[PDB]
Amino acid sequence: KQSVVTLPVYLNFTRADLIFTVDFEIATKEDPRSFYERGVAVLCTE
Repeated sequence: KQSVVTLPVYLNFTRADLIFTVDFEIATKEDPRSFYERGVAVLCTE
């Protein structure tokens, strides 16, 4: 019920279908700005 990086989850590689969102913990020296710029996401099928 109750930094941090949020990543979309897509069903296939084309990223045309969004299922749900996942919040991940970022490492010490990494950058959420870079993570958002690089288009990091989660795919269900590949």
